[PDB]
Amino acid sequence: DTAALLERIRSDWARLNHGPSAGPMLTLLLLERLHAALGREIERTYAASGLNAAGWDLLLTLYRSAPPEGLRPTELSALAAISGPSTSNRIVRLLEKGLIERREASIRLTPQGRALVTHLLPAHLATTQRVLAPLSAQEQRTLEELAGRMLAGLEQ
Amino acid sequence: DTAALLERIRSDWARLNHGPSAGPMLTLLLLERLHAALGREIERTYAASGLNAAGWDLLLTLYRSAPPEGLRPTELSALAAISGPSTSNRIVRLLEKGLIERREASIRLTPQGRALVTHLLPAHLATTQRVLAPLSAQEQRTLEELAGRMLAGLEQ
Ligand SMILES: [Cl-]
Ligand SMILES: [Cl-]
Repeated sequence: DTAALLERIRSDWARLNHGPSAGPMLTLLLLERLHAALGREIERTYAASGLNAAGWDLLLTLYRSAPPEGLRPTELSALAAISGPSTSNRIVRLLEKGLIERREASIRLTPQGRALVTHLLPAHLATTQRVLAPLSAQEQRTLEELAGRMLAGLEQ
Repeated sequence: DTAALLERIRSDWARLNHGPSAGPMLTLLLLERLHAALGREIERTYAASGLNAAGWDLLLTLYRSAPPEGLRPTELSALAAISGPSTSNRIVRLLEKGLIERREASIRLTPQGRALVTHLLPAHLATTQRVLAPLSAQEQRTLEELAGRMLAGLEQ
């Protein structure tokens, strides 16, 4: 794929405007494609291990944010990046791989669940870094501020 | 949800750093949550009509970018915002609702498929605008530039 047809989409929206900007529609298109792009790149570090995005997200969330006893399914969702129909069965699934366990509830990593994340984490941190490499200091800070500001507007 | 635990996640990553920035990980988290937020807001204009995101995207793509005969399944994906397992059966599904049709192939809207988009479009353009309202000129332009630049880095 390329960004060679961005002007084609822009002019396509102009035709629709008989009687004045396509910025919003193009920005959301780009954000949508960015998400998919980021998705393919991030999964590379955990695909080989048989995990999908939703599974990975839960495990890493436990790894960085779960206290020794674990996180209540509520606070667990509040601390995870992904939330939605994608995580409709992530818990049950992970329990079945013995990567997490219960404590009634309360979820937390099992010795292997943690072993896996420890081994993958270096590769995740790398991809995470690489993926944002094209930008740079302050560019990444501003992106952070805007996404936060936009996201803040919708979280009301 | 709120952005009240962003510092908690940041400090959580710091603990992991025994021996130096969490920006990348927090920026991608924010981008991930932004996508879900945007997803819930955009669907409001088409949910009542029984369409999901993948169905809507195809229809709108045809509406703005399909010439009179239609788009070849290839160029159709190149002009659509969404691409992935979500659109694994969007075509077959839409044919079944009689919103699109064939031309052997080649896809295009049917009289109603177009009627629907015409009726929804005003509401979509509104949400699309609203959702980016919190920012402003140049803020939306810069967001566009960065997402494009990042996205450009991954589309290689
Ligand atoms: Cl679009
Ligand atoms: Cl994370």
